[PDB]
Amino acid sequence: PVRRTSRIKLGYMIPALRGDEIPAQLEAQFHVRFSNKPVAIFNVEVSSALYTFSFELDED
RNA sequence: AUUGAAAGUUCUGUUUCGAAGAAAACCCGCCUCAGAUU
Repeated sequence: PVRRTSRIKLGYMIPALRGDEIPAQLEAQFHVRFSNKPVAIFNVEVSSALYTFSFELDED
């Protein structure tokens, strides 16, 4: 085996836990596809947060 | 350079079509700004 570690390090994107409130929400939205011969429904989760992330790179 | 090193759960879809808060009803019946002055 041969190995080579990545030169760029990235971490998870998590909203800031600042103060006593978490500024993030998550709701479910309902969507329909229209057809002329019914015999057509799906749901998707949407969010809105305040994200923060940090990274490292070694150009040397 | 660490049971570490390499990995997108991603692509495609209308909550649409139609339906007058409408008809009836007096705010109204009585009252002085009046007597004195070059």
